[PDB]
Amino acid sequence: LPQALYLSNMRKAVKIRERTPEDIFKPTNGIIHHFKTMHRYTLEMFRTCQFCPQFREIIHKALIDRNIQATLESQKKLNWCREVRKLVALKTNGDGNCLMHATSQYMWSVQDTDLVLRKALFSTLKETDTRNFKFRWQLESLKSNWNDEWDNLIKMASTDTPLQYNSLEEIHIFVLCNILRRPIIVISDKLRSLKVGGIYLPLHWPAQECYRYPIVLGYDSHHFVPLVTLKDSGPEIRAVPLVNRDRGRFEDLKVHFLTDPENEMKEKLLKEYLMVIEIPVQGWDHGTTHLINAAKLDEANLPKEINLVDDYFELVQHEYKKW
Amino acid sequence: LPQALYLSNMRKAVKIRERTPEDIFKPTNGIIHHFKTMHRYTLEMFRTCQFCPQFREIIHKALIDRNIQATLESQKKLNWCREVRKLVALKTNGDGNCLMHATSQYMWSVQDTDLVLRKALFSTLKETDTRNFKFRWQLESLKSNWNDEWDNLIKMASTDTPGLQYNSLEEIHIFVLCNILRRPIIVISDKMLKVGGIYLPLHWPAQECYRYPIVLGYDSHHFVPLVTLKDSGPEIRAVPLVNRDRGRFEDLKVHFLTDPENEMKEKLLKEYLMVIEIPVQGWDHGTTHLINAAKLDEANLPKEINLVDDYFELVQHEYKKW
Ligand SMILES: [Cl-]
Ligand SMILES: [Cl-]
Repeated sequence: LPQALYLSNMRKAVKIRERTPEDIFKPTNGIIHHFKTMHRYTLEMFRTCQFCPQFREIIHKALIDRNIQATLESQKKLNWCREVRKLVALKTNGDGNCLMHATSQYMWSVQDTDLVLRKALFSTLKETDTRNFKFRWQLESLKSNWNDEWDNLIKMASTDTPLQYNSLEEIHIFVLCNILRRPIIVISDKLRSLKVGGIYLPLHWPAQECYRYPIVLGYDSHHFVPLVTLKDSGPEIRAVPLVNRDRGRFEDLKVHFLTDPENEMKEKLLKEYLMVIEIPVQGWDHGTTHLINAAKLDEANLPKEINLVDDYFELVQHEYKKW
Repeated sequence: LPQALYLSNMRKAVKIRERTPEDIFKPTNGIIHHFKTMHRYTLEMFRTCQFCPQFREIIHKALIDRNIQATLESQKKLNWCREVRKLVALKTNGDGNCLMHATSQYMWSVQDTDLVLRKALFSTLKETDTRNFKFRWQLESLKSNWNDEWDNLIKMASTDTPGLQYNSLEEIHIFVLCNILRRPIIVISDKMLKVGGIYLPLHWPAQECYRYPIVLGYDSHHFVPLVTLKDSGPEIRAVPLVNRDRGRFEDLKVHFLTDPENEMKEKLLKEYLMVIEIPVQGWDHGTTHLINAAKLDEANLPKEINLVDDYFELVQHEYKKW
């Protein structure tokens, strides 16, 4: 069995990547460049328990970032609702371009190794009006020399060596979700008893022009990974919680870069860009049940012809029949 | 770029090997088990120039067994003839099953990692009619514990463990293999174990056989396939059936013939191969000689079952991003 996902079909990996820059449309009226179609794809991961412990192991060591998985689970941040389907973290290259690799993988099962997503970000930042972005960024910077700092954030987005690439931060995620026209939700390491995490909405587009399922990422130790839904059926539902447990209460995930009126109508705004559902969960006061908001997650839609996970699964079967 | 060839498309490789066992026809009437269709496939290597030497070096390090290439070239056994196309040696695992690995690669661009060819060979020697084979082997051995000696040759072909993962194979194993494939095998080495030479599927009439050879290279107990380079005309697409030897041309050995077969060697060659008579430079520069050569097949492995075309698409993609 291959030691990583991409090794299962290098040829197909390259075909996928070569579709991506041709799916990009660049407007001429100042409108941000964005994907025409591919932003709607979503990967689901197959179930591995149908095998034997030694086999599980090799599958997990190849595909799964078990360190991040375990850290986020042990904080009750990942996979804490009994109602909902398990999410698993996929390994991702830690080269500085990992926000792009994790995002690329969630949708397309390949990493950003041609820098297509990375270049799209630097492009928007370097070669259009970013006034609104800067404004929303200044607001967030003050909730917790403007020109010097803004120039640096743009420079961070380049494909220049400073780790092969400059790491990226919140505003970069925000710009990226607007290039994809698709929300990104980051589940990050962080106990209140003792900033990257949160919800990024494509607010430069009307919600009707956007894909209404999120890309879900994990973040820990300065490293992004996709958190993709495990295939099952069923009866649990595909959703990601929009709040965290905080001891006896709940703390809403941070919604990034909102302007003041937007923040006033935050719940409404969330309900436009995401498919917001209510989920009963056991209370940690005397309560026993509370309803919390969660977003619906997409069902697997990445056609086999562009799905490395399908090919990976099929290698697994072949190698398992031989036991 | 991929470290080896199979890494180019691991999934396609699995599918290729999956097709192999179901292409084997298994007669009850005692006639040897053979391939219905897949023996007619041939791989070629793609042209590795038009690239710059750091990338040409990347490719050759990845795909070419340069040590064995250099060896067979310096001893003047491989690519000695300036009139025919260059052949290249592809890396092959040396686990003891490399006769099969090399042969499997030549036709299918994959190695015999599922032991389909290995098992077919053993299945022939252990579950069918081996009278005539044992006879030809005796005849050949005496040209220089016969039941026991033959008995271990049958065991060597097994998938048992011997210090490699598998027992090594010999001349008689090659001859049986060519009759399962219904296709000649030609081995180039430094004899020309005297493994070098021509192996014809004499348990079949030539009419029921594919008349293009599988070409292997052999040195240091190691087999590799010797495949043609793709776009290299005007040179002749053929392998010579003789070597230069001390000022003369000497026929490659033809293995396991009976006496009456040997009295008509040239006729047998012309039935099982596509023999052509070609001119080459003599030792006196005032002189040309006619020699026999056997036509080599054209690349016919469809893309859907060709690891080499995927490797090349990878290479192409990488070159533009450089
Ligand atoms: Cl010559
Ligand atoms: Cl000579």
